[PDB]
Amino acid sequence: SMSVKKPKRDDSKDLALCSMILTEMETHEDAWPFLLPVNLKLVPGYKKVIKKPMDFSTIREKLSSGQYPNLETFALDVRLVFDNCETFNEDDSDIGRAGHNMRKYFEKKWTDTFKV
Ligand SMILES: CC(=O)c1cc(-c2ccccn2)c2cc(N3CCOCC3)ccn12
Repeated sequence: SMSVKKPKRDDSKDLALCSMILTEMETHEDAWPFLLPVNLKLVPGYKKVIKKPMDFSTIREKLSSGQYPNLETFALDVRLVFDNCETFNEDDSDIGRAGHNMRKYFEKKWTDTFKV
């Protein structure tokens, strides 16, 4: 509360650590469905069904331009890429499998870096 804080966490490396994490996502073999915005002209249903499209290049533009105020906001956009993927793709498809694989990959790094 007012004049009563928890001990200050060093948050000065978070930008760099999120960039590193995102670079590891971008270069994974199964990232290809997520690297660019889905082409809303070319994919029927996407625009109406997916209320908040998201992708790695958009995440990278946001991060590099100071648009995440904190860690939580960066991890919300990352998860949204996979939440979207699940909403739109069957689990038993190449892209649905990529999505599951990339979330797992993300969450491990996310825990190793900021939890453990
Ligand atoms: C993320 C997602 O749902 C997605 C990502 C792709 C994609 C990204 C890069 C290159 C090729 N495909 C894609 C492609 C889709 N289609 C391919 C063309 O036929 C219509 C469906 C449907 C959904 N998607």
